[PDB]
Amino acid sequence: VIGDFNCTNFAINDLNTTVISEYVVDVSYGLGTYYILDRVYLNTTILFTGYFPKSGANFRDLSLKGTTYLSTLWYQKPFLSDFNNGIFSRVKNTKLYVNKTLYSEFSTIVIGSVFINNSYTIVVQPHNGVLEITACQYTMCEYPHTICKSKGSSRNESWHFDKSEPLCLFKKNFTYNVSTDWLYFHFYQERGTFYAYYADSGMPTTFLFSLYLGTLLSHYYVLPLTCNAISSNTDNETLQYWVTPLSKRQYLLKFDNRGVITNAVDCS
Ligand SMILES: *[C@@H]1O[C@H](CO)[C@@H](O[C@@H]2O[C@H](CO)[C@@H](O[C@@H]3O[C@H](CO[C@H]4O[C@H](CO)[C@@H](O)[C@H](O)[C@@H]4O)[C@@H](O)[C@H](O[C@H]4O[C@H](CO)[C@@H](O)[C@H](O)[C@@H]4O)[C@@H]3O)[C@H](O)[C@H]2NC(C)=O)[C@H](O)[C@H]1NC(C)=O
Ligand SMILES: CC(=O)N[C@H]1[C@H]([C@H](O)[C@H](O)COC(C)=O)O[C@@](O[C@H](CO)[C@@H](O)[C@@H]2O[C@@](O)(C(=O)O)C[C@H](O)[C@H]2NC(C)=O)(C(=O)O)C[C@@H]1O
Ligand SMILES: *[C@@H]1O[C@H](CO)[C@@H](O[C@@H]2O[C@H](CO)[C@@H](O)[C@H](O)[C@H]2NC(C)=O)[C@H](O)[C@H]1NC(C)=O
Ligand SMILES: *[C@@H]1O[C@H](CO)[C@@H](O)[C@H](O)[C@H]1NC(C)=O
Ligand SMILES: *[C@@H]1O[C@H](CO)[C@@H](O)[C@H](O)[C@H]1NC(C)=O
Ligand SMILES: *[C@@H]1O[C@H](CO)[C@@H](O)[C@H](O)[C@H]1NC(C)=O
Ligand SMILES: *[C@@H]1O[C@H](CO)[C@@H](O)[C@H](O)[C@H]1NC(C)=O
Ligand SMILES: *[C@@H]1O[C@H](CO)[C@@H](O)[C@H](O)[C@H]1NC(C)=O
Ligand SMILES: *[C@@H]1O[C@H](CO)[C@@H](O)[C@H](O)[C@H]1NC(C)=O
Repeated sequence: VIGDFNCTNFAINDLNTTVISEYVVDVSYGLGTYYILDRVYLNTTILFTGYFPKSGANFRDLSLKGTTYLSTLWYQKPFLSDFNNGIFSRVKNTKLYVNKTLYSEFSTIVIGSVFINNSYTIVVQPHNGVLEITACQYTMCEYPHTICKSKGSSRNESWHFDKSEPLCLFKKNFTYNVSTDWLYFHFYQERGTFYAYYADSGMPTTFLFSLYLGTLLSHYYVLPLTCNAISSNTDNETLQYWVTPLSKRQYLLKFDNRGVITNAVDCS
């Protein structure tokens, strides 16, 4: 389980519906890199040491789409994952339509340790072009999940159950371009401080925020999303949430004559 609060018992079973899909990391076009601090470099190559993917390691697609039932197996290893230094995410923006109006959906991610309400859990969740980010003492459910707020779902939303507002270290919103096909994120920790970088356009990410926690983060998990759409019998749309572990590595980076990172090489 995630957390330990019994939020609901509606439509739960133990069915093995899944295999973790895999894809190979290739940083040759700047995927997995980030812009360095407040610096700018022009028409040049730099050797830089940072939190980067291993080139030629795998991405895992951790996204899960449900309709009514939730499998208990979705809330265990290999999905519940060790955080270590951090993770890089490549996220498909699942652009849906209702009455020819566009809506953006993708999987919420949570990062934490015990997920009990005596500890801080980070949550990153989209709301159709608003990205909501929080770090609070949430009472996480045993079986957390989200919903398609656009197309609807056969079940109500529940990933935490706090009746009063929980204590929070952080709460902010960031906009993202709902028209783009891919969002990239780095999440990592150093000396008890969490760091987040993202991009919605291009591949190299840029700094969103950092947050002192003091405690080591140990686990992350990508929430199942429940929807009456997003399947081969209604629209052939799909969720994807690819992740791969970060580590301290040396990269060659190439910056063009307008300061964009166009290419990179992992030096091992
Ligand atoms: C921070 O997070 C913790 C969990 O990590 C929360 O603690 C849990 O809080 C809930 C809600 O108060 C507790 O659930 C209630 O426990 C009562 C006692 O359980 C014993 O008795 C029942 C029989 O009544 C046995 O089956 C059980 O094995 C235990 O021996 C129950 O009496 C309550 O049941 C009643 O309410 C539910 C509500 O849905 C009804 O469905 C039932 O029919 C019944 O009317 C209820 O189950 C839970 O025990 C707490 N867990 C722990 C480990 O402490 C904190 O509440 C949370 N803090 C904040 C501020 O939110
Ligand atoms: C994580 C995962 O495996 N995700 C897949 C999902 C699950 O395996 C399934 O939910 C598990 O179920 C458990 C745990 O019991 O199956 C999906 O495909 C279904 C068929 O497998 C889909 O076509 C549904 O078929 C129905 O016959 C039915 O009820 O399953 C009628 C329903 O209206 C229709 N859903 C719609 C309209 O989206 C789905 O979506 O749910 C595609 C998802 O990628
Ligand atoms: C951040 O974005 C969220 C999601 O849009 C905002 O939350 C909504 O706020 C309105 C007005 O208070 C409520 O009616 C809704 O119920 C809220 N939830 C949702 C899911 O829409 C939030 O107000 C924004 N700002 C901050 C500081 O969090
Ligand atoms: C969860 O809560 C419901 C309602 O109280 C109860 O029927 C069910 O047996 C509970 N399950 C567990 C594992 O506590
Ligand atoms: C689920 O099915 C996959 C693919 O067949 C298999 O690799 C895996 O061991 C199964 N897991 C469980 C829990 O049965
Ligand atoms: C970029 O660098 C190359 C190699 O030194 C040079 O040939 C080219 O003229 C430079 N262009 C600009 C606009 O700096
Ligand atoms: C969803 O919420 C509504 C309103 O409280 C309730 O009538 C319905 O039974 C709930 N369904 C589930 C599966 O939680
Ligand atoms: C949003 O994304 C689309 C597709 O990449 C792009 O054409 C458009 O110019 C972007 N708009 C803004 C305001 O970023
Ligand atoms: C999904 O794509 C397949 C292959 O083209 C097709 O057979 C199927 O009818 C499509 N379903 C929908 C809802 O478009």
